[PDB]
Amino acid sequence: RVGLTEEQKQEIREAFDLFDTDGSGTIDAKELKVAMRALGFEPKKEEIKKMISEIDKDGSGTIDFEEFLTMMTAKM
Repeated sequence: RVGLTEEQKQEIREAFDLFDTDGSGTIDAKELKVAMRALGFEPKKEEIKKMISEIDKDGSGTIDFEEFLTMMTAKM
């Protein structure tokens, strides 16, 4: 079923915090690339850029918790 129960939201928050290794408050594009490598992805510049742009409503090169949460809500 599509949905984020509190437990999933907690997991997403923990993951977010971890991926924000810098502790910037936002995951930098590079940290997101590292995260995607941790997720076992194969980055491709154009796809990465476009996906990042879609998620990056406001975070301007970084991804805020809410933006990351939105991504996670969409992708699961």
